[PDB]
Amino acid sequence: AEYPLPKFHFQVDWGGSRLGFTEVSGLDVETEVIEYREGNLPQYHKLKMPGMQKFSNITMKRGTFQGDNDFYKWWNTVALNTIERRDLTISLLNEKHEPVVVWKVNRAWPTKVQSTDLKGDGNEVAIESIEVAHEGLTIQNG
Amino acid sequence: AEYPLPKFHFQVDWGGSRLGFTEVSGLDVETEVIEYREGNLPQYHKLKMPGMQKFSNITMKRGTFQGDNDFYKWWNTVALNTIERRDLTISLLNEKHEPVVVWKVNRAWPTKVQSTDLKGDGNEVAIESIEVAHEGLTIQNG
Repeated sequence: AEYPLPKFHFQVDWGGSRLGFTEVSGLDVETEVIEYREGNLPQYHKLKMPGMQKFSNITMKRGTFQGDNDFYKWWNTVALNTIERRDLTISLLNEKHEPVVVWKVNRAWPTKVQSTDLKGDGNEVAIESIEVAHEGLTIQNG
Repeated sequence: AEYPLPKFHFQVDWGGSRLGFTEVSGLDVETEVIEYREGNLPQYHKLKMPGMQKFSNITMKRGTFQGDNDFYKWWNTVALNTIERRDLTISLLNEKHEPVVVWKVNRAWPTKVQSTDLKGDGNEVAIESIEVAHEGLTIQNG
């Protein structure tokens, strides 16, 4: 309550079987600026007012396990213009595992899935990524 | 020699005070073609010979200054079918501030004057234009 929070203890509800994600990025909101000026205004710069909103895609990365094929499962539910949409919840936890900051996403479906690359000299774990589109985002703190 | 001349150092004598313009275009001469063929000619295309002459109107553009109302002054000297006609001289200058190519224009009077347009978002100088009719043109080089 008095200390600033760290950024390494979180969880994601995505209607998937397993949990334990490595990276989650892309949480933004924006509004466009509209500008205006008429000829007789004594200042020689413009006036500004709000416009339309814009939201970003969300990226998630996790490690690969035997028997788990969930990213592909969700991506592959796509017909011509129909797909299975889900509600997404992201929460940041503190030392006593209590949800402190919550991000609520609306109508999210997977737009991209990327698998790992194979290197004969690579001493690292295999990681996979998913990219998701949505129609809304909301922040709740305290 | 082996090098030609550039196109950005010139002057205009027109009867007004200022002697600097930003654009001068319209310097042309032409003759019509007359065609002829009789029935028994062994070639099946026509013969060509010179006809009447034709000259073009001349356009000049310059920037706007406080206190200078000369284009309008010249245009506004028009009675029913009488107007003040002037001799026009255009010269392309050299390094020694002298003339190399001279265009002499005979019996010129202004047929059109256009002022600038006003834009609340325009970051440019205001420019005005004049269009002139004449009864002759002559070129002198060297």
